[PDB]
Amino acid sequence: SFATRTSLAADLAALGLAWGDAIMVHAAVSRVGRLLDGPDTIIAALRDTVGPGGTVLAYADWEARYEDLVDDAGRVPPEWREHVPPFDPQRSRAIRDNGVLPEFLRTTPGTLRSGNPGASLVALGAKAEWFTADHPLDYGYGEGSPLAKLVEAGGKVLMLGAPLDTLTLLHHAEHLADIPGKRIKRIEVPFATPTGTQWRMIEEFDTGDPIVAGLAEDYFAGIVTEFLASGQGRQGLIGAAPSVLVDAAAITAFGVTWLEKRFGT
Amino acid sequence: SFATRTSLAADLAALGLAWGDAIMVHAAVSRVGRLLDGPDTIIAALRDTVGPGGTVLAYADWEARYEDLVDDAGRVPPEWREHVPPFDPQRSRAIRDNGVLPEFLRTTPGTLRSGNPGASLVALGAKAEWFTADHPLDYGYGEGSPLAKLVEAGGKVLMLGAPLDTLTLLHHAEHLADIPGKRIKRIEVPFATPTGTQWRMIEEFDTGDPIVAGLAEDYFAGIVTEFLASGQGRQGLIGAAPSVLVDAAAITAFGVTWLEKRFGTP
Ligand SMILES: CC(C)(COP(=O)(O)OP(=O)(O)OC[C@H]1O[C@@H](n2cnc3c(N)ncnc32)[C@H](O)[C@@H]1OP(=O)(O)O)[C@@H](O)C(=O)NCCC(=O)NCCS
Ligand SMILES: CC(C)(COP(=O)(O)OP(=O)(O)OC[C@H]1O[C@@H](n2cnc3c(N)ncnc32)[C@H](O)[C@@H]1OP(=O)(O)O)[C@@H](O)C(=O)NCCC(=O)NCCS
Ligand SMILES: NC[C@@H]1O[C@H](O[C@H]2[C@@H](O)[C@H](O[C@@H]3[C@@H](O)[C@H](N)C[C@H](N)[C@H]3O[C@H]3O[C@H](CN)[C@@H](O)[C@H](O)[C@H]3N)O[C@@H]2CO)[C@H](N)[C@@H](O)[C@@H]1O
Ligand SMILES: NC[C@@H]1O[C@H](O[C@H]2[C@@H](O)[C@H](O[C@@H]3[C@@H](O)[C@H](N)C[C@H](N)[C@H]3O[C@H]3O[C@H](CN)[C@@H](O)[C@H](O)[C@H]3N)O[C@@H]2CO)[C@H](N)[C@@H](O)[C@@H]1O
Repeated sequence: SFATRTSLAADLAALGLAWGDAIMVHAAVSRVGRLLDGPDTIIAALRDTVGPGGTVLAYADWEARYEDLVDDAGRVPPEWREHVPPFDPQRSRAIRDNGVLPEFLRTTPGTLRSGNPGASLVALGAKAEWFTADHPLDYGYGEGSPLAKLVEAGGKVLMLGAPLDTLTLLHHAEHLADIPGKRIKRIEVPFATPTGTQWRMIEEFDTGDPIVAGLAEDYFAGIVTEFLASGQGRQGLIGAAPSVLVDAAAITAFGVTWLEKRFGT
Repeated sequence: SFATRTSLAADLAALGLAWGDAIMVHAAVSRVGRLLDGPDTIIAALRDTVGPGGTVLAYADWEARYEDLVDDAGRVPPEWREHVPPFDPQRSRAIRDNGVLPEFLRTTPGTLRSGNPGASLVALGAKAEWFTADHPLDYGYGEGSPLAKLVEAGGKVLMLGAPLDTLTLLHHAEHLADIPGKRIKRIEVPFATPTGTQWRMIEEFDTGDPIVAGLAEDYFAGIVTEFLASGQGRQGLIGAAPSVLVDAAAITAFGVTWLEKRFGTP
């Protein structure tokens, strides 16, 4: 009853994961079953399937609970400024909400982490250095982001037992969509620097809620569901977890058209 | 209401943690309260209290589920041998049973991890290399082990909200105790090599149960309780967690004498 890196790789190949793919994974490890090496079995299986020319990616985000202390302009009060732990791409943990896997991937020797804290991705493999390079600090889900590079690279996204609304790539569709009423987030971010802490104001479309009013919180799952229903994407089991595999460029264009059809002109 | 690295260091100083100390920590991080930097707040506070001359240590162990497959001699079935992930001191996770802190410390840049998988410790600070170097693979809780070095260096053990029965150092007292009937655990451990997996049999006194028959599972808690009752050690709050701080040499000698009184003949 032990799932192994060999058995999971066979499940991944049957689902459609291909040699040389850049694969981004959102996993609910508790639904995969008994794993011989725990969550690292999934990372090893993904690397075995894509090979040294492929890349394994996950959404890291940043564990930064100082967000509760900020005012309405997103500023940290001066009495708290020197206590907020600054962002270090090599030492800052991945956010706990994303699950154990993004942190397990981040601490795998050889994995790189991009510089935009809230929008940061981890990448391990051939194009990891390119995926994590030059992440724009403002609107880090847009044109120069790792998510845009995932579309650029013809990559794929694997929902490994995770609820479909956790597909981070659809925030990149939210960014691109020509629709009105886009919600905006502004927050002060501390950055670790060799000379001390450097504060910077960050502006981006708010990803803590749907980009526009009139949408349910988990509305991403409805887009993925309709994307599967249109005959695109693949569904199957990875271990014991019902999983979904989608093409990054196709789902992004679907999401952009989905938003621009319902909202705006 | 956010526990911070400055506030936790103040709690640690009030408990007795001193500049330059080598401190081994057993933590129940959920009891510390709301932390501004999560579990890393505790690690940063410990480093701030001991300073650059001090060292922060935790019991890492090893997350290795293949023990369920072993036969009656502790041997791995041949059809499973090449599938068991081998031990890598830099890549093998800390065991999940020990809590989030040992894994967070292990993955902090600057931390080293010793080579005995089941008994491995992590160390961060001045003596991290000395604490984790040349960990004997057999009887990895005895002579020349990181636990013996913690005693050698006059280090301390911090129970940060953790149950007193998780004090790993008392396994070093179990090893040293001159008592009969000591149970021995022997199991196959895979070691990572460039050429594949290298299997080795590991022999040690069994630390999954009391060293001798007739003892309760949490009997370590009884030793610390009696150790505190004798007027030794310090008690206090670290954040919101009731904590205990003890001298590594004192608790070890207390534990050895405790076992040699109940069991063993002069
Ligand atoms: C939130 C979410 C992760 C919860 O699902 P989950 O399976 O319960 O959480 P995890 O993915 O961390 O998997 C937990 C399993 O991993 C294993 N695990 C967790 N920590 C472990 C550790 N230190 N050591 C070994 N194994 C561990 C365990 O098997 C655990 O199962 P258990 O708690 O039942 O014993 C999932 O619903 C989800 O949304 N995933 C997508 C995340 C994402 O990418 N989000 C983007 C922003 S929304
Ligand atoms: C078993 C034991 C760890 C359980 O105590 P615990 O506090 O509930 O578990 P942890 O120490 O891992 O800390 C949990 C807290 O850490 C935080 N945490 C856990 N994972 C986190 C993550 N990825 N990111 C940020 N914070 C995290 C959370 O605050 C979590 O609280 P929550 O799970 O209620 O939300 C504790 O009782 C114990 O025995 N500690 C000593 C273990 C030891 O060293 N044993 C050696 C021989 S037995
Ligand atoms: N949900 C209501 C809103 O939540 C905000 O905080 C939210 C925010 O920190 C964080 O949101 C994070 C963002 O950061 C990150 N950049 C992308 C990520 N997908 C998103 O995640 C959130 O949206 C997903 C749906 N795609 C959900 O699956 C997920 O459970 C949820 N945490 O989770 C918190 C709660 O979801 C604010 N508190 C406030 O704007 C309002 O309360
Ligand atoms: N206790 C009963 C026995 O437990 C064994 O497994 C045990 C073993 O793998 C493992 O034991 C681990 C050892 O590894 C490790 N080298 C030191 C560590 N202190 C110890 O931990 C154990 O003993 C502590 C008390 N010091 C307890 O606080 C802790 O809850 C317990 N997990 O946890 C399991 C539960 O203790 C066997 N299943 C079987 O021989 C029998 O059931």
